Amino acid sequence: AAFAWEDPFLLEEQLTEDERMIRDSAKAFASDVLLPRVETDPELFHLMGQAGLLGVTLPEDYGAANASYVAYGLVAREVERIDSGYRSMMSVQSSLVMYPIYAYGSDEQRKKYLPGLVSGELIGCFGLTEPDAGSAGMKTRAEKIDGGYRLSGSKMWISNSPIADVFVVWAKSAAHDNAIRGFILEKGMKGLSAPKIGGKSLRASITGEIVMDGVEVSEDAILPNVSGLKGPFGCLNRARYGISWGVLGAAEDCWFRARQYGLDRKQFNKPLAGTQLYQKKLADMQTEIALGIQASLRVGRLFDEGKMAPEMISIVKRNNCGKALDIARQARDMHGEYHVMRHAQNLETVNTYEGTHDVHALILGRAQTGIQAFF
Amino acid sequence: AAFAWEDPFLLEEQLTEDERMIRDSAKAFASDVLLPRVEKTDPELFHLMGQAGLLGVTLPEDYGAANASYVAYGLVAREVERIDSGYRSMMSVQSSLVMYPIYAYGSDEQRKKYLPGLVSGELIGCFGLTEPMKTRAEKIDGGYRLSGSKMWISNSPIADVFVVWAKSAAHDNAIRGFILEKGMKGLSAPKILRASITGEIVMDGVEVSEDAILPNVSGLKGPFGCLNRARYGISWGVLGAAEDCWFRARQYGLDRKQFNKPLAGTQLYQKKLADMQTEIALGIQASLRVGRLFDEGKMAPEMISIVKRNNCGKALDIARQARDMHGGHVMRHAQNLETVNTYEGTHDVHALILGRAQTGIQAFF
Amino acid sequence: RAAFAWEDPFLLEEQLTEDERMIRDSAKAFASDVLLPRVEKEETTDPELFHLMGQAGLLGVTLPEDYGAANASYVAYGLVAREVERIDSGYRSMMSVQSSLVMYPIYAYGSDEQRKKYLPGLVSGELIGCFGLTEPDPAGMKTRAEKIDGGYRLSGSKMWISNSPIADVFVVWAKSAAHDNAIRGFILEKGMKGLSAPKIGGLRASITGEIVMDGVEVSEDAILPNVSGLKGPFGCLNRARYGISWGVLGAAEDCWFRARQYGLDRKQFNKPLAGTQLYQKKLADMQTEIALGIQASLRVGRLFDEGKMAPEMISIVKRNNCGKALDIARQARDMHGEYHVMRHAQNLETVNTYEGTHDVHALILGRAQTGIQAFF
Amino acid sequence: RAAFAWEDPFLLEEQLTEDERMIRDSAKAFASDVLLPRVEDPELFHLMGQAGLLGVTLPEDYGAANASYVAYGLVAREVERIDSGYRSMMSVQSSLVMYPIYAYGSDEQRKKYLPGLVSGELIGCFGLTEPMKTRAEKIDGGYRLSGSKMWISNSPIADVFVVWAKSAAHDNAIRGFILEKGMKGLSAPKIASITGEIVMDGVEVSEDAILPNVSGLKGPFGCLNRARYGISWGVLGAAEDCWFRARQYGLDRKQFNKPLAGTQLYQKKLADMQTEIALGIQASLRVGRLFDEGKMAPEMISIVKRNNCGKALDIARQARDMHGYHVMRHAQNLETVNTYEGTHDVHALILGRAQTGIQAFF
Repeated sequence: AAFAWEDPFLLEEQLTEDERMIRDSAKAFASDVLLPRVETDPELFHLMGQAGLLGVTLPEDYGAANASYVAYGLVAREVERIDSGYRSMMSVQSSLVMYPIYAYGSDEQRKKYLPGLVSGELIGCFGLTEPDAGSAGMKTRAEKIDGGYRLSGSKMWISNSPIADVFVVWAKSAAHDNAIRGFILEKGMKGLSAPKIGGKSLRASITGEIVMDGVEVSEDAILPNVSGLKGPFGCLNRARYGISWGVLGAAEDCWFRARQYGLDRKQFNKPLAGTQLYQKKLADMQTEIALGIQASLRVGRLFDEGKMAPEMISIVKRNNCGKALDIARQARDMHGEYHVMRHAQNLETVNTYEGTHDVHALILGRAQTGIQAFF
Repeated sequence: AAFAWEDPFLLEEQLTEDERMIRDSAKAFASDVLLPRVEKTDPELFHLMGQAGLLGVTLPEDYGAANASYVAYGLVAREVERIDSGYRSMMSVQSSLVMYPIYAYGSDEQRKKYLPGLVSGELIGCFGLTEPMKTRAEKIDGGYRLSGSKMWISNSPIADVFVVWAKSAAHDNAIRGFILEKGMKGLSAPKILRASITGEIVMDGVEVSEDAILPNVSGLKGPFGCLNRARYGISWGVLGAAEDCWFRARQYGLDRKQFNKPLAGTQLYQKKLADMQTEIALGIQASLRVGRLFDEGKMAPEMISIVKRNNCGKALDIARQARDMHGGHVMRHAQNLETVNTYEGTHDVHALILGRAQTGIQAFF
Repeated sequence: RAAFAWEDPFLLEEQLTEDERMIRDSAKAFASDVLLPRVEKEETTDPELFHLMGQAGLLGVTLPEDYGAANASYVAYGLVAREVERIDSGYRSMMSVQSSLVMYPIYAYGSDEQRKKYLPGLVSGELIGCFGLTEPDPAGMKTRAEKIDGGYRLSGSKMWISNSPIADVFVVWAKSAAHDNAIRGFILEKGMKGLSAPKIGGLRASITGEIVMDGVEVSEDAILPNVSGLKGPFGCLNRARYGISWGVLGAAEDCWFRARQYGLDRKQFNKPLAGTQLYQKKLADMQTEIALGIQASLRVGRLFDEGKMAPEMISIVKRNNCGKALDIARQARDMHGEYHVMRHAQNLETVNTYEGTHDVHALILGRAQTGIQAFF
Repeated sequence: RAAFAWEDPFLLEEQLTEDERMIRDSAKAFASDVLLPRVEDPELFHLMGQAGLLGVTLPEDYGAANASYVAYGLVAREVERIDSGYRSMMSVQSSLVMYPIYAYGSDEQRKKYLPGLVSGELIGCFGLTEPMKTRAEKIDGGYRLSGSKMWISNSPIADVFVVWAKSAAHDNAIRGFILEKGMKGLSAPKIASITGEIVMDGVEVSEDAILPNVSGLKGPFGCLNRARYGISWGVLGAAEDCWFRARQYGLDRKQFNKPLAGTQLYQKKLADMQTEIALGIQASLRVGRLFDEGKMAPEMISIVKRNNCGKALDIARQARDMHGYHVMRHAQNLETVNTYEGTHDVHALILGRAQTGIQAFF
């Protein structure tokens, strides 16, 4: 019976036609547009959007693909296959910016921003973390004023803020009894600045601040349909879901390169991949990627059924980032060449962010036992 | 949203209603019948399993079988090995190594004669392949004469039915399957995990009629199909033992105090619990997918190497980790899984199978 | 090229004194001639084996010749454990208890009267001893010693005590009322009136029990004069753990050698198992980890003799060597895709657990680096 | 009770001689004054040489320190503690160039070349690996060498070239030859150190350019054996640096109002780092002592090179993963170091063959 080593459990037959088509467009884009680059740009967002690869889960009313969370996962996978930096562009734009505008925003808000964000003509950022640390009891405040709000505070380490047109900012809103509310800020607004931050960590990325020096907005700039940490965390959860898929694509790329390198490199008149030690490693890569894909797929399906719980995402994010990083390192060690080293460097960064390996462990730990072990 | 830590990915909602019933049935049996035995080798236990309807669950209702999925076969293995691997081992042999070749490769006569007795558990089978192949079957007037000795055969000393593989001279020395019965002349089966017995199959010119050969299979493909199905069952079964270990380690950690805090309130303990949950959840989705592929008629043996190698390894790691968490049933499971990781076949052999399927080069020698 | 012994990669043999090598050969002869025939035939308590070890001179090797002890180094003590656990952990456990938990405190903390009375019999193995610290509940110890006219009266219950039911000599730790409830050591004997040692319900050559003291009255000379506080018993434990760090290397080596020899004898595809890359890599790890473990235990042994041992050192070798040894026995077990490997592997699981777990020793080391306790 | 130094658990300090401790402290001061500002150049060879850190095991007759192999290791450790590139400079210069000149060379070859290599006024490189095809034809009054070596560390800045070639008339036996920068057929195009080729287009040398006291792979292998030994010591230095950084970082960053290093998970990792580093140090130390006793066997080097490179790389990786600049640098360095001079698996198969008598390479 037929066995596809590159697709052990036949993912291909678990996908809809739309999912396969949308992945194909993602793969063509990655090979034709992303790959030549790897062998930060606002035009690259516009290219991604025009390819229809931004906010794929959003309604056609905004020029989106109206696709499943599974399809979103497939897209991340095809893109991070090229580079995690490119996948990161999509995590921010789609899960951190368009999702909260769509899910928590008004129809006026949906109509103004989403079409521009989907196309990549508008660039967005997500302002939650503040200079203090990872400490949430945030200091950014939104004072109620005649006809709206006045925002004061600083967001720090914000992805794409120095090139953002759209700012989704979380702040304790006076007038909501200090509840955390989401606000949409635009680039030209008075007292709003997004300075870049120094230092070299991923490709195609830029980090900066959001400085709000008494930024005045009307009342329709607040996101009406959400309150509390539930809001930003919903975004983070969806980003992590996409990441759990993306790292599988980079993992695969390392696996395929490790395999091909071992077929191409000869020693004692046989390919390296003709030896047990080498084959054993290829077998472990194949296995872990196959397990990871089935888990993320399952989570995507639950997403679409509306039965996703954030703890599920902790499992696939922690497992897949861990396993993908291990695969990238093993692939690296099997050589001695560049692309495998690049994915590996990327995955070290990816494994760190959006909750560390150990933090997701303790989240799952608390969910099993009812006891928190964070402190 | 609701989260079930014991079923993170909601396996319960991926199963058919038929699958849910058979699992509930398997769960009731393991609890009402198996667990008391282990907590307080038997031909009567076969009859009990058969009477509970848990043997050859994938077989047609024509033989008194459940006519269920390969997924349902896995769920049964999982509920049974949850008590002990020995009880699951009984099923592996009977269902996948004995009933499967008789049904899949056999004639209507052979199906009608043997399967009902095997399904009910009134009849016991064994699988004769491995030797100390040299076993040969000479063509004789009106049938065959079998000579040779099979070794390390599960349940052979208590078996009524013998599925024996032999090079048939009447075919171009090709590997054929033959059904031998306990009362036959040249046939003897000397004895050599819980509820298990191994022995030999000694054939001193055992003469059988022409109706005793399985007509519809030839070559190593025949016995291999049986092993593959047994390995599929095992990949599901070890997850049940894995779960039992995970659940016990969790509960022990809630019950046992150290420094006026439960063990399970500590980071090191929780990380280990998180790993258990993760690997079992990954292993289940994998076995489930392979099971679904079985039913679609799309199983490739290399798929089984993936889930068998992975789930046996990860299940062994979990049982080992759970054992170490009992510092100061888990010992039973942990010891059992060490045996299970070893047989049909080892971790490294399945790795080299996958290695060869990826590269086109065999690395066994 | 230059000579290489795969069986001894770093030439331990040239790091040992002649006396250390002689006592090891002695331990090795005892293990093969007396212990090895036993493991090949289990759940039987046999008090005479203590006498056999003692007569072979393997009990209290670090102790003075005045008691008939070998007056050997702590390195030699380690070598003996290794030669002994190589056969079975239970037999090494006999010596840990007898030498480090019973003879060490009587010798180190006891009077000359106590040294003279108890040590010679314990060295020869005519007396069996046990060590009483742990209670069902070590600072909030409930076992107490009331001051009474002419001595002490001990009452309380010790739990999980090795060899207590076959023991003649009892080293018991208790809160002494007359010493403002400070923890003191007492030597109790088998015949005393309120003393019993019931076996507990449910390793080889090991027997566990309680020490029940129902008002056991002893004279004033039964207390260990030269020690107070937990420093005392903790000092005995540390020496036992040092011995284990060596011992597990013996069981690990036994597994390493059996996995190697099995791979040479068993053929597959008309080639030896040990001719394949995967099998040899496993052999490579065993050799590597055993050789590191030995240099570590040896160094600590040398620091013991210089009087420069610190307990954290022992946490390092005990945790590492128990862990690495268990992994070797497991890998050896799994490579036998049979009886002796399986026996060692089961033993090392228990050994890894007792006398401080892997995680416990990590947090001891963690605390020693950071000054922050992470236990609770 | 007795004192415990978590930074030095088995008291390495008390296992070293006075000379070894002094040479270590001198190496440490050098690395700190000179190397550390750089990580935060042909002249750098001269600086190292003036510090007396090149060819540390060699006789004082060449201006060398005449120290032990333990000291050589200690120096590598202090140097790689800053950066692996700088240790690699010493590995080549000391073990791949000066050693074969000293061990396999004529007295004339020693007197001519060694003082300059010791001082760092001369730079050497080691020519064995190719893209054996390099040959040395017998010619009237000497030899003619033809071929190209690739991935040779420091070849484009080298004054001295130790090249191995199949020498016709020996017959095609591997012999060692000393080549100089100014020579006719010699060119070294480039491809914290620098690699290039050694292109030999019929380079003609006299009969005194051959290393007389060696033949066969024993020659080049003795050199690699010594470099790898140095490496097994050096990576322990990058490893410690990562460990100390991980610890100090865990003490400095608070989370949930407690330092990270106050948690069990963080502490377990520190215990693993501490433990593996202590084991690696005791091993490399034992091997150094065996070198000095003249009892080194190459399989010993396989054990420590493979183990310490593997274990240091894991420590570096774990340290990086714990930083939720210098740790990232070491980690990238150690991955290359674990790759070169024999991979982990090759040393496993080297040890495997020595146990079984069976080769599993093919």
